[PDB]
Amino acid sequence: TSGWWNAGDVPAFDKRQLSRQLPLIRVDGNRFVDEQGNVQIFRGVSISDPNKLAKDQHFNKKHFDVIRSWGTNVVRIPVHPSAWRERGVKGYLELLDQAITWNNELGMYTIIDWHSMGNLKSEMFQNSMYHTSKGETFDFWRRVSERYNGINSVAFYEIFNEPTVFSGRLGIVSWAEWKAINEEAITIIQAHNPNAISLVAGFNWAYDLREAAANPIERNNVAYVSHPYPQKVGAPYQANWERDFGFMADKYPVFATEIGYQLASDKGAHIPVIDDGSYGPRITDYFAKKGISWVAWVFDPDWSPQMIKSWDYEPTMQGEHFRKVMLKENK
Repeated sequence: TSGWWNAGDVPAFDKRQLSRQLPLIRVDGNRFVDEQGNVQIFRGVSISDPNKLAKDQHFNKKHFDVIRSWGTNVVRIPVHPSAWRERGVKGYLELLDQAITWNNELGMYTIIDWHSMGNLKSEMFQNSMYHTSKGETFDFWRRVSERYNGINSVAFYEIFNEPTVFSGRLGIVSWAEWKAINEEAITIIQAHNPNAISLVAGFNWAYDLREAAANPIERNNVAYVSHPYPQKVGAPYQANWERDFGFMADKYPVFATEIGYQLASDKGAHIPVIDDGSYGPRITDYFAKKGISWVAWVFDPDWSPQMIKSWDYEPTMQGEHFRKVMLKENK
């Protein structure tokens, strides 16, 4: 009844709620630019899933006001397919609309993240809450690409959070096969939304871009994603990062849509996200050296790693660092 293959023929988005049109962003070669052709670099945060926020009773304007006050110029919205299903299409878009509305009005760009994890082709996922299908995935991008067409704020469409085969535990898929799937998704998006930028990821949990570099997505307005957590590789960091994903910044824009860190003693700490604290400056500075946009993980006191300690919105260690950089370099 509520699932993706029974449209409750869904009312259009009411754009009377919006007062504000941010500059149109496009991919020119290896960077993002505006109408004037000035380079733009995004530095922001992921919220938790709006579904969680609404239950936690903090799906309100104040929440977004704070995010803005940290100097944030982009907000990533991790739409879990299980939450898409829990609320149903109609009920999820009501949330997603409102989030985008707040983002827009506060002068923040929006990334729409279909937040899955694993091997879509073989339908094997890390965990039930990421479970989806090719059908569902395509349907999602059809609805949102159209719904938010013409809203420059909503610039970035991130196809699939973290692709991985988990060393065979989640089966097999070639980069060639994945390229084909991203190509279809992007054709769908572009057919509904000519101006949409698509964010495409490789394997090892959206870390590798060497396969992508060798056989790139044949579509316009594409940038490539990497999630270089502290412990994805060891020292020497910058050399390793450059080899694995950094070099791709020379050629296409790179949007690191998930980074973060915490101490081992902090809440929910787990590989590959544990660090003494030095990774924060190291990664910020490497990304400055390379012109790479990035999104810190996670404006939530519960999900790990936390950028805030409670709903009093006090920064954690990683919160501190990313805030300082966003305030200095953005707005």
